[PDB]
Amino acid sequence: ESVKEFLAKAKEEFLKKWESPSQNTAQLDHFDRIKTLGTGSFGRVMLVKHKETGNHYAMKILDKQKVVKLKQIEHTLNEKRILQAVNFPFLVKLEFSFKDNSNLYMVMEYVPGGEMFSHLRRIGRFSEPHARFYAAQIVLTFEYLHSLDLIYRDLKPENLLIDQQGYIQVTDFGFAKRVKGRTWTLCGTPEYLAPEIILSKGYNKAVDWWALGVLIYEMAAGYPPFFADQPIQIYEKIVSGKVRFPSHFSSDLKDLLRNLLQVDLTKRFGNLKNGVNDIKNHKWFATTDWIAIYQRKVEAPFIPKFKGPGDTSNFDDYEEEEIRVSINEKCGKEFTEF
Ligand SMILES: O=[N+]([O-])c1ccc(O)cc1
Repeated sequence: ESVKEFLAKAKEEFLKKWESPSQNTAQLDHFDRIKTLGTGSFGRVMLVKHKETGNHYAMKILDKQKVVKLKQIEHTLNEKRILQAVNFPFLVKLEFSFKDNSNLYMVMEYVPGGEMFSHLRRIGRFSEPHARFYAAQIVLTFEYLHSLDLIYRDLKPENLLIDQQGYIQVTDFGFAKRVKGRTWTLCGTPEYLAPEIILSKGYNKAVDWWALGVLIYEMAAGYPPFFADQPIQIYEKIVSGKVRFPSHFSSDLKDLLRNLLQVDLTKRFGNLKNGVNDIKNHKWFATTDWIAIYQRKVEAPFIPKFKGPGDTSNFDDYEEEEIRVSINEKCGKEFTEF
């Protein structure tokens, strides 16, 4: 009952913000630009500093014209509407959002420890206890999101930041969506796609549990289970129902992964009658104190090295390009709700 009541309150609070989203809560000239932290085909993420408070933030900047071109309008509206409505210890906090003639802006807490991807590639692989510490946080986060009828759809190490306590902050809600029943959009990242996405089915939250299997495998092995030079070859492996496990994997790890990387979505852990509890009660998680993880009382396997809240050392170097704002409004109608 404690979990039922927690999730009922969580959904109540989400729905209130979902139905009445915040809008236009800052503007660009309230911030100083510090550094480009990452780039994409329709936007970038910048470290900025608020000029009055001195607080640092990560600012995601999306070019409205490129969003339309890349057919991401609904996705960008989902992303902001969801992020402004959620509240969970392992989800990045959106502090402000606004738009101007050219761009959409989402201003989030800055996490100087950087992406799990960098740390994983530096160390090679994580031990099972280390992978399990992160996996537990994802399990709780998906239990939260799924209860709110949200599917995340982009789990991968690049979207998981490691904070000053060594805990995960899930960022990048660009593919997240509120879904009752099924959804159909082809999206995600190739190595992490469930078979039913590849096969163009109407799919559900089970795709997030598949992706958790991929992430746990990658954390514990150092590489993902389905790898190839071309996406088409990745997709053939994903749909095949065959995965090879390193000999160093524990038997409990292999068993959990066979049930998450289950090609038949109707047999996949997280999507059965017992829902998330088939995962939480699995032997691989026997040492996990779920409440202690939620309360952030477990000492983390490691804390990233950083010098302070403005340190960018754990992010990489990108060409610094202008943030141009047109004299004329672009795509006003498409982004009215933002
Ligand atoms: O906002 N975002 O989508 C982000 C932010 C930071 C990061 O490292 C990756 C993605």
